[PDB]
Amino acid sequence: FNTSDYRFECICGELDQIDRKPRVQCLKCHLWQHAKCVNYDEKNLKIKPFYCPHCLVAMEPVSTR
Ligand SMILES: [Zn+2]
Ligand SMILES: [Zn+2]
Repeated sequence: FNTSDYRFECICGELDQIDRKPRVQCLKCHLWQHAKCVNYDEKNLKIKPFYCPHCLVAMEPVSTR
């Protein structure tokens, strides 16, 4: 019974390590994406909250009745 499939990786499918490309660990859905793939940076990763683009859209209302 499929409720939530546990596939979590950055949408480019290259790496996930701040050595090469900075990465945000989207706490809201345990999704490991890149900062420079979600329009974010590692400098404020130290400070501010960080998510994958789908969680932004999901917090926003959907066009339906
Ligand atoms: Zn990426
Ligand atoms: Zn997310």
